[PDB]
Amino acid sequence: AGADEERAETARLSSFIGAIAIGDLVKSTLGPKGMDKILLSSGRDASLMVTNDGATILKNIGVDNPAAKVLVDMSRVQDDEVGDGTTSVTVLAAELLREAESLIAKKIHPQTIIAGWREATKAARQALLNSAVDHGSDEVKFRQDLMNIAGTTLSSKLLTHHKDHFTKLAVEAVLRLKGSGNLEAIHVIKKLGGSLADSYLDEGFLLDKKIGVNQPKRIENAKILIANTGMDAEKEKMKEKVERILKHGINCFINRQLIYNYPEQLFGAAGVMAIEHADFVGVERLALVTGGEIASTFDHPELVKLGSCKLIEEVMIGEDKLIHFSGVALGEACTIVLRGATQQILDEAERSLHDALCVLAQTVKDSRTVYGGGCSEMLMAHAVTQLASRTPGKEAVAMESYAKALRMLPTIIADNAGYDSADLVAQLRAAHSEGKTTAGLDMKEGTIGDMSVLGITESFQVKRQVLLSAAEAAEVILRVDNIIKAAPR
Amino acid sequence: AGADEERAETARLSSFIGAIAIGDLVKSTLGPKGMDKILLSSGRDASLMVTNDGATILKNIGVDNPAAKVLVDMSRVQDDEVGDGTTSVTVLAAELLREAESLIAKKIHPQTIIAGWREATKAARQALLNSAVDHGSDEVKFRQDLMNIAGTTLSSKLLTHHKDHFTKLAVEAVLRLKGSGNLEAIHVIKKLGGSLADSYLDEGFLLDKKIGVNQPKRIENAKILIANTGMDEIEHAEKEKMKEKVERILKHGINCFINRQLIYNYPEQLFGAAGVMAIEHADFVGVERLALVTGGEIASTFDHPELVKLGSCKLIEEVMIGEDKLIHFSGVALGEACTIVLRGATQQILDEAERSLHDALCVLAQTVKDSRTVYGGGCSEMLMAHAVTQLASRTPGKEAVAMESYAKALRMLPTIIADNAGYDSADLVAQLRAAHSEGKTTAGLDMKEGTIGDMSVLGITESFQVKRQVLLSAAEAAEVILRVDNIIKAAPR
Amino acid sequence: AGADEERAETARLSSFIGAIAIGDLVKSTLGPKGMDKILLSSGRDASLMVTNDGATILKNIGVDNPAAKVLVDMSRVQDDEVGDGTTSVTVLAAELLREAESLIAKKIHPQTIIAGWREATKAARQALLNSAVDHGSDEVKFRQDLMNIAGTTLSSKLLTHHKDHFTKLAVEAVLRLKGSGNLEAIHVIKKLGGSLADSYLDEGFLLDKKIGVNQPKRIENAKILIANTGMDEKVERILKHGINCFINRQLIYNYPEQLFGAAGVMAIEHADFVGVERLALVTGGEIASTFDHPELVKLGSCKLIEEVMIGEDKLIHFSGVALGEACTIVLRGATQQILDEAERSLHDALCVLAQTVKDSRTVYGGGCSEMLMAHAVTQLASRTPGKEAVAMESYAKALRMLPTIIADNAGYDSADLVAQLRAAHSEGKTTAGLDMKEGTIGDMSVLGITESFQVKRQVLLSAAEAAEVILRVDNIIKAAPR
Amino acid sequence: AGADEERAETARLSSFIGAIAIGDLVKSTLGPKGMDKILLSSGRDASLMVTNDGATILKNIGVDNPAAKVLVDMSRVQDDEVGDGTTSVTVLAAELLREAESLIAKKIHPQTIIAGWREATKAARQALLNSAVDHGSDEVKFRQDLMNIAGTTLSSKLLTHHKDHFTKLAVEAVLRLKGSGNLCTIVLRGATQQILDEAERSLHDALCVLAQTVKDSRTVYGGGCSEMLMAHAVTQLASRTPGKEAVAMESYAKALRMLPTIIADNAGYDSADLVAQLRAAHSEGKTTAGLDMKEGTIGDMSVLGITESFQVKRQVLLSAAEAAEVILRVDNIIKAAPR
Repeated sequence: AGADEERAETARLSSFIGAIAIGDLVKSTLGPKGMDKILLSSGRDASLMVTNDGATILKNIGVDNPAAKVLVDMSRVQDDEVGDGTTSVTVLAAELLREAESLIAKKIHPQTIIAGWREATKAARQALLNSAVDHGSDEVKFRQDLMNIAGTTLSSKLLTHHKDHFTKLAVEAVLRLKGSGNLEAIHVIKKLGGSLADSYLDEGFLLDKKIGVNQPKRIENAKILIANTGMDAEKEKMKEKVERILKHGINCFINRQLIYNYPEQLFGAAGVMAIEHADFVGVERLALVTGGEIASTFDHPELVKLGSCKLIEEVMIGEDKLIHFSGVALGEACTIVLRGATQQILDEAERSLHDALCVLAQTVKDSRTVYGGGCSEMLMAHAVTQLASRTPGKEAVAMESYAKALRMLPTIIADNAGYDSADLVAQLRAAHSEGKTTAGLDMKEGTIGDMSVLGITESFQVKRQVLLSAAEAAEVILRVDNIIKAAPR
Repeated sequence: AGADEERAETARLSSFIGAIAIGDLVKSTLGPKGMDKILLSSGRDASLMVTNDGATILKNIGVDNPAAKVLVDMSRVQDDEVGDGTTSVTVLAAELLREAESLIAKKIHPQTIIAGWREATKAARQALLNSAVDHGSDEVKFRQDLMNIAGTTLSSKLLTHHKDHFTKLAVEAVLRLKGSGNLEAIHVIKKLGGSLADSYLDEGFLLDKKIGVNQPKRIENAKILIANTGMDEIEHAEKEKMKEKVERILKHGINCFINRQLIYNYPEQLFGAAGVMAIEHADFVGVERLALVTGGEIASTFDHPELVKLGSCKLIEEVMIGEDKLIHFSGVALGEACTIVLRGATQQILDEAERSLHDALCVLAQTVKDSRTVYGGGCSEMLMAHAVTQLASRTPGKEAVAMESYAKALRMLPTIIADNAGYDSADLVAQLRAAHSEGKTTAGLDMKEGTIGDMSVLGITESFQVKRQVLLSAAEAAEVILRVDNIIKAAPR
Repeated sequence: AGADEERAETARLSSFIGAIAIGDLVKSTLGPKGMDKILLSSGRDASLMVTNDGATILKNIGVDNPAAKVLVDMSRVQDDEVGDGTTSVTVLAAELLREAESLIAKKIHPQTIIAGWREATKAARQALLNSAVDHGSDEVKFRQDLMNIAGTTLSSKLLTHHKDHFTKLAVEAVLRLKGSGNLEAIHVIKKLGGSLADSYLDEGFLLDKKIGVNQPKRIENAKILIANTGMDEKVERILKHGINCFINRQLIYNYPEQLFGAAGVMAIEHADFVGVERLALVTGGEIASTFDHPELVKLGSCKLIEEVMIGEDKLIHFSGVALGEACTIVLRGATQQILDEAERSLHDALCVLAQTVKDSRTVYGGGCSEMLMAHAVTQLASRTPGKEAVAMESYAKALRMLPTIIADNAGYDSADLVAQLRAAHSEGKTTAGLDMKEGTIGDMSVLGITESFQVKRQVLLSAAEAAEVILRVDNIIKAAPR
Repeated sequence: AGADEERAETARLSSFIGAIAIGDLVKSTLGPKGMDKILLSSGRDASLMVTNDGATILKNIGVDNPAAKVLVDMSRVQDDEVGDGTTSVTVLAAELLREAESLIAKKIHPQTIIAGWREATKAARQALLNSAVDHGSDEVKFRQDLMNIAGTTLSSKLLTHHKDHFTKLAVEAVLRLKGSGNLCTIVLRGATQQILDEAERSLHDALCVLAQTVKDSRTVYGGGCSEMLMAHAVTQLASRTPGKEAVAMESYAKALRMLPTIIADNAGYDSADLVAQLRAAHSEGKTTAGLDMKEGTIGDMSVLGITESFQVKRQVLLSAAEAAEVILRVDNIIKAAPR
């Protein structure tokens, strides 16, 4: 075992230290004034690596004994099925830990303070609910689809000089997949070969493989075959495969594993295009697209198999050969595909398309967003301060401490702008109090202005996940009983 | 230089340390201000686990060299006879060891001390189950059906602001469950909006699942099918799996199919045309209880229908719950098994109700079996303390010495309840003892008040087994530690 | 390593330390309220072993350089010709050494002090002089066989609620074990089925194995064959012998198995070697080699061998045996922690009872022998010559501690007990002794506690006689390499 | 430590120290009250062993670095022709070394002193005449067959209480051994191993003494009677010889005095009270009178019947001078290159 045993105030402190270290590095990364960062490390890194996105660097390395790594791990789940935009979820969570020093003065027990979280719901819910922020997102929508939040996600990243346009393309992908929950079957690739727009949109799925030097280049009214088992007396295997194949009219074969050489000669003459070691992730997503099939042994063809017969072909779009799957009857799942100029910046586009894709799917379906530039946060602060006075006995302590926390956010945005935040903090406060949700910190202005004109909106999901996760972590470690061994691993 | 052997006083200490280590962690769990805790481990442990229940976490891990794992193992037999109540059995065992420091100055004989346990054989029979306390817990009971023990188990959870009313309902469910076939038949769900009352009772089982958009709205004279295995010549075989399902199905009159896992697409089309309602990926916890409810079935392969399946036949439908529509299973022949649905007042988790469901009836099965109870909130505890003082005096010489020390132990329990409250502990002890001394069994510790109050009004009462089984548990593993005094030799320095 | 060099004062001290260390552990063990203990070691030891019987743990372990193991080794000789009842032999010998401190003060000739050992024969008289005990034990004894001393060995042990019946069974084992066949061939095991009797007695040797489902039910005028080499020609000369049963210690070849069934011969697969070695003594033996082994080279006793269902499982019984030296008992029981401990008691019971029959004498237990013994010896130190007397009087006060230990483990006050105890014994009642349940003094005979006369004789012969050599020795015991 | 190489004053000491170390264990062996002594060893040794006879235990093992094992080896050849009585050859040989402390102060040729051994031949002849020898014997002999010297050999042994009886038994064995043949089976009681075979070698000594008693035709009074008489006469002898002869004469004579002292002490009576009375009776002319240990004084040895074989006394006298003589003449036992 390891047996590192935590005692009262020396338990709370480890959580406290982890939060402060993360906040300074992540703070400069936010929005339009976001910045790239580089890292050099001990062990096997041997050099300085630069990642604009905070989440990618945190998972790669677990530097020291206090455990902040687990808090870090959670952000990815957010990133794959929602996620990023700007990194603020970690920052807000960290700031709530500072107040705990104040809490020892209270000196009862942390759990009584925990009442703040029920009220975190009441104070915050009013805050998200202070309204405007979201235009409404009617459904698909002609121009509100983008030139908003995806563009800002890109803003912290340099590729935005010509990649603002790439971001615009991504919303089209989310609109066609709306309904039945969210994200499944979305993938993106980039091709070396320049164009001003830097992109091509495929109505189907993009795969990078070829059967061999021989085989028909284009297939029509294609049938798709997926096998759980590889192709690998021998002639009898050859004979079974040919007999079943001709009747179906099979135009393409996709198998997720190693493929045997004998069938390959047959596929070329037959007029059937096969793919060696096709990636499973593409196949499962593809299956929703083609209606799928139950993949068994060679008995698999015809009815137990369901293929989509619109158009499959391998297309030279520039340099590297790719295969285009097109014509999804289901309509539920689609891809996108990207082009470039042949630059380091282009590979960065790959980095941010994922960033763009996740935000919009959630933005459209949740039917909510918040005003950026701290508009939502200052307004939230004004509403919460009166709330503490309103609440009774056990209610009126937890909520009050939470309320002053919101004050710091306006201050952080003003400084990164460069203007004096002291003037800024209450000049800002007066505008939110007045009733303009659209008003907030304008970094470009240097004072306060209209956020809505700017076009910065934050996904409603990015804001709820951050606030709930912020202190749940704080309360769990202090409580910890009979800790066992050590190290997250 | 190795051996790992130790001298008289030191040997006693290794056992002594184990009791103190466990007591502080279990300490936070007790009473209304109880806390949830997390653990991390290496070596066939996946991730952090948090267990509200003290017994579950102790069973899973053999943490270190000191002896205490066997002490821990015993609590499970207790969590069979009755259950968790509120964890406290482990705490009492630990305090037994503190006096031992005093015992060095006892100046007589440690083996002689062992005779106290012999005394305890007839002492766990005296103070325990032979004192005053309440007049309650025989079958049914109208006024004291609840407004009792559910509230104390519930006390550890802060939701008790409205939750205590929720706990009131729980015994009505227990009364119907009494009979043959111990326990597993109860399910509960929470809702996102509602009234001051905060909860409703439904005649049948509550579920939030649907086969698909298509299928008949309602079924009568319903037959229920439960399958362990999912629905998920070979090309023809799919047609045949489809054929076996319909052939067996039509003769029975199959009204509803419930499967605990993923369901194959081919059957779905069949069920819609047939007029059969099925549930995809229904969770296991609802299923085991439902089986007890219907009359059971043997869940095997597709042969599962007809005789091997027993199905109740009143009404299965999706219906009326205030804001959310759920599928109601009702009119079951057993009647032993029934459901308290509840609805949510609206606080963050409110998933609390699912945990409280389990809490409500397991304790109660023993309630009919014991025909007896005690008053919770430490009411019994101060009363026993005042009463046990007399008991030590009753037994002469050797017999009294083990018994009086035990009596002062009861004093701490009132204090621990006070401690989680946030009120000053010293004040609490004075006020508490006088009320009990007077002769009023109902009076107890009111934590919100900070003083003593009527326990019955809040509720909190304890089942008779929870109070007789626990002391025996306290005396577990502790006895193996010091009844035998032999650890061997010394080889200088 | 050579011979360890110690002289005068220092040499004596090493002997002195060994006796005190052993006495404290053995002390809690004695009597009805004795204690079970657990020991942990390293190297060739697995985990924890618990033995109520003091002799078993001492034989197993020779932990360190100081002298004591040869003394310990001797107790086994004591067991063969009695040894047990309850452990007490080690305790009395140890207290002998405390007096040696007073010896330096005498400052003359420690060897003349040895003459006190001459007085040891008087001790053999006097220690047991203290009033009459028993006198019959004719041989076999239909009623006087048990229901006294065996129970006492068991009383310390937890199992006594039903065990006392099992102990009773053990005398039967001793009766067949009398004479000089050596102390060998006694086999005991426990079984899962439950009954009030809690045990069974078999006239022969028990083995738990079967050839296979096919084969005859029983054999008569049986011939027994044991082979060293595995089965992995047989029928033609097997028929000649008339072979009724074959026992092999290892894996058995399948082909002969079909043949044995038709012939009418029952064979045993993977028979344990330990059972086999004893069996050879039993049947006159044979010489085991290759398949040439049958006929005259093989000797087989011919009573009858059969397989009998005990009640819960199938067992095979070997009985008769012309030679007669070796016999077996098969035990079974109610199924308790207490049943497992039945193993503890039979080993103890066989030896206690075996000497009960040929000892001719027993003593009153519960400290009765010890208090009275103290009273008689005190008068004599004054009567005997000076220095030998000095050793003799000190020895007398040693007996005092035993009364104190028995009362103390019962939870009653040791001080009060000593005063009242001595007056009873002093008066002249042989029967009166310490009643732990009572907390005072009472009649030992009603309890039924008695001790074998020789258990008492070799606790003191080792303390005495041999102790002539203790001061004499100078350099003691170790190992026995490889 | 740091490489040992001892010379003159401390080199002499190593021979000296070996003799004193051996003497303490063996001294208790002599006289009617003696110590049985048992030894247990490591490496192919199984149990504690008991051997009263000093000579064999020394033969069995070579315990330490100082020289003495070769001296020890020699005592066995003594055993072959006579052997025991009591083990006095090793202690008396060692006895001569204590006096050497006096010699350093003498500071005049230690070597001249050594020549005394040559003159010990004169001392050996002195011992004859002095010895106090009886008549009797009469071949076979109904009552004087034993309860004598064997008893003396065994007096020392603790087991004298029971054993003096079986010492008596051994002369019966010697009576059957007489007649045309020179030098049946007897069973003893003991511990267990090879060391038990020590008894065969150790009791070799008892058989021979008795055998000599039947064909010696001569024996001497036991219980120390022989020793005091010889002592009174030898004092005269130094005075009776020329000064070169006399120095090795007179020193040898006082050695005899210690034997009376050891005999009386083990009895249980004051050691020196006995010395006064003992000398007076021998001086008078009664060869029969000697040390009566149970009495604590002096008495008639003949009534006791205790007698020592003429051969035991004859050979010891010759053997003591020859064994002691070689040690002074020879170096320190080492040198000659390659270690």
